Amino acid sequence: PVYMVYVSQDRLTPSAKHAVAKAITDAHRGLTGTQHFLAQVNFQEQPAGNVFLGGVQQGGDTIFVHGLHREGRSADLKGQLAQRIVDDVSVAAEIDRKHIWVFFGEMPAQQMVEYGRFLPQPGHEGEWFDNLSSDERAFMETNVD
Amino acid sequence: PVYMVYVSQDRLTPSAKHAVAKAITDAHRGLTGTQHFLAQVNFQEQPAGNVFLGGVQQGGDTIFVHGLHREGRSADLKGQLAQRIVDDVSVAAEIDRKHIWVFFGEMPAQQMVEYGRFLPQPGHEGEWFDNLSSDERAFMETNVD
Amino acid sequence: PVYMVYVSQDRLTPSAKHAVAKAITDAHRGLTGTQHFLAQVNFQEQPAGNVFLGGVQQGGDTIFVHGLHREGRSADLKGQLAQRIVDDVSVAAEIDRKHIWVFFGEMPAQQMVEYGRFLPQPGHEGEWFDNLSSDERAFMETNVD
Repeated sequence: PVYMVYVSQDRLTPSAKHAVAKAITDAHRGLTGTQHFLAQVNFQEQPAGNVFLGGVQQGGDTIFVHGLHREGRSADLKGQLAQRIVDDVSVAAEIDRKHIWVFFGEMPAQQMVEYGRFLPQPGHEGEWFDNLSSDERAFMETNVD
Repeated sequence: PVYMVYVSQDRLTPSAKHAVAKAITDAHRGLTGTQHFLAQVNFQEQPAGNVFLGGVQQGGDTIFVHGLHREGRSADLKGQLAQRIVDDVSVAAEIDRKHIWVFFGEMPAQQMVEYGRFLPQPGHEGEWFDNLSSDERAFMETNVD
Repeated sequence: PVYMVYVSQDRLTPSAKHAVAKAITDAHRGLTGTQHFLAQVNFQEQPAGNVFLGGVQQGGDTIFVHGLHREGRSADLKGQLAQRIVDDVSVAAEIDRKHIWVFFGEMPAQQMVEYGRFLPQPGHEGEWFDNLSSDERAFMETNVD
């Protein structure tokens, strides 16, 4: 999956960024079974004051998580993943839950590419990884914390 | 909902940003009944020359709106909404309608979380808002303009 | 279509941005028939180390391409399109494919707006251009490379 995380510039230190990204990555892995290295967290930082709620300009506490996933998972599983991302990002950023928005969008895996390769269906991460070439597997393995 | 608003850096002044956020939030609340405080506008500024049309680099005047909605509204409604957003953003930004692009994407409300809570179906935000923790109503109420 | 391209600041020179936008645009045109000037490439830059893969901060190499299309094309065509953007962006940015990620999302054309007009269905672009005003046609014609 890709998680776009929109935050206010300098609201998260490098450490907080690391922690929030490990929080989402672990949640995704623990609930879906997708390998760690298939989960991308991409921080989009903007100047604080670039976020309006009901027209009211915000300080710098709002986090928006747009998660882009393969289709095929249940409403239930996705609900549990969204709630775990709320809880865990709240703890990682030290930001109260009222500031956290999370949207999940899904697409057919056949129109989804990661590391230059088309993704498999959600059950099939193991076979797929096993059939990649050697150097591709090697590159992927180093993106695990 | 969330409206991602991609603009060139230093194209919209803070007052023009406020104006545009208003125009959008007004459009959404007017045409859907969704309470003012559930609509985020999130400005994403890039340096001019980061937008290409047909391979031709642009100046600083393109505006692209990406609206992220709950599923369940009619296409007639959605067309009316996209048209009003074009009109009112064109006026509030003093930008010609030929520079404005607007895409709506939709998701099940069961996988959309705002203020740390799961969103209702599009007609039912009243009873959703009533049944909430007193402090959550209190915070939500402040983000209205 | 709108292709959102998430890259790191300093990664692509101006000349490389041009070459990448050109390759994406020529791929979309050559495989779907949509006129050049309808294709937007929007580069979003963030400082290096904003991307995490599997919880491990990356340098500045990864390229994420989020293409927003209208519905109604085959999975065969979308697979060819994604693979060709991978190949032509890898060549044009002189980046290895293992850094390239590509997601296609689709929406009904009735909720999509380019140059302030509503898009047609994917093969009716000719009649659609032939019912636009003179000045709109001229403005769109200047966006061809």
